[PDB]
Amino acid sequence: GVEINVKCSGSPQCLKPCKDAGMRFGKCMNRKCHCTPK
Repeated sequence: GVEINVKCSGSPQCLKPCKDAGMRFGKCMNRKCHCTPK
């Protein structure tokens, strides 16, 4: 987690694998899924 390189296309597509990964909420930033850690 903590900014994974997957290259997003929007914040709802980041959400789905970042929340399965183990992070909290999702939020794309600079074409990269950034997420909030614990």
